[PDB]
Amino acid sequence: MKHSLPDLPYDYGALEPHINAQIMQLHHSKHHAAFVNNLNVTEEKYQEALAKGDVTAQIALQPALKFNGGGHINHSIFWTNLSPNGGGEPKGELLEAIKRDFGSFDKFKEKLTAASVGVQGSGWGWLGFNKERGHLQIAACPNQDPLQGTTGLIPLLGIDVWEHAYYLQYKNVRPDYLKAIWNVINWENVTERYMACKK
Amino acid sequence: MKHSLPDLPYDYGALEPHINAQIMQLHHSKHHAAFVNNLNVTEEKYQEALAKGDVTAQIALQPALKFNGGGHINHSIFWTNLSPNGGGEPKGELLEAIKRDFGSFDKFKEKLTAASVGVQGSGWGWLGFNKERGHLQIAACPNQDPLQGTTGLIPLLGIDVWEHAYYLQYKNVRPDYLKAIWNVINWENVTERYMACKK
Ligand SMILES: [Mn+2]
Ligand SMILES: [Mn+2]
Repeated sequence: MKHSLPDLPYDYGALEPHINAQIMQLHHSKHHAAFVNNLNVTEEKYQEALAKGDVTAQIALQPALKFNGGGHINHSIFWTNLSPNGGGEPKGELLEAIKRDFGSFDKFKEKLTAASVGVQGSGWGWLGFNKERGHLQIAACPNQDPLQGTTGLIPLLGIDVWEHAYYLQYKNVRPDYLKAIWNVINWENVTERYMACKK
Repeated sequence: MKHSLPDLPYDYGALEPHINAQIMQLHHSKHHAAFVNNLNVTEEKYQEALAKGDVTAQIALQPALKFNGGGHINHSIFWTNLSPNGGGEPKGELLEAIKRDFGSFDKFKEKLTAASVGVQGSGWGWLGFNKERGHLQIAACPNQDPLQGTTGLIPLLGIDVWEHAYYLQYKNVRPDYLKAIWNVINWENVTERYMACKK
């Protein structure tokens, strides 16, 4: 089983005017592509070190594995969290849970925006599901640290706040990026991930 | 392979009165044993995750691997750094390097003691060799984080400043433990590690 770069499910310009084609092309075809390849390189190095019982080599490889492995996990989710058919508000059981756990959909938006804007440096904001508590939970992660691998929460919706995700279009003004991205959220996909947690 | 607890190179009471037999027996047969057992469990989980390509599981296993893997690496070195015939000062090229890089043996002791006393929480102090710079270097490490795996420095002499290493005998007074341990340093072993660094 070798990881592979997934195709983007839509045209590079499908998210205009909210996210321009230049960002989408660079973010997918350059940034994500590097993560998959570097993840595969690290896994092959780790397999060799593991078979030899070289614990020092295993530990030295952990930063590259989390960085590149998280990069592959996060971006693969991110593309599915967006869609030209997205935007608006969710419906059904997910909307009920958002209202129950955050008060309202608008309050949820404020909390996830605050967590995403609040990331100092590189990282991600996540809406997740806490399996043990059986409810939604917002968390932020640094760099490419993935939500489930580092927190156990199941990712539902991720907002990439790496500068490369918005800088070409919005420059330093990250809040302008957060406003635009709500128009392309694929709530159908987020619902599928949420419903997969409930049985 | 499967990691195994190495035999101690001497009796548990060989370091009296500086480190008592109760500490040595607990530290080796309980603390270190747990690291080996848990390290083997974590390595087996990682092998399974690698074959399935489960990157999330790999990343979730990193804390146990570094903690237990570092514990096995670190403690195995610590036992060899001590000897009932130890103490005093080194000789030959190692003493020359200590004088060159730290000024004198006494100044080296002050610096490594300060770094070891300066550890806030659990961790380790290390004298290492920087291969790229070709000289000695003092560093501190948190928890069981190993020197080479996390810094690239080759370990020469390690001082375990975890509370379990000295609390039974010295209680909260870590400086008394740090002073006593110099009497049992196996400079012969540290010298072997140093010469292994040089061609
Ligand atoms: Mn990105
Ligand atoms: Mn210890």
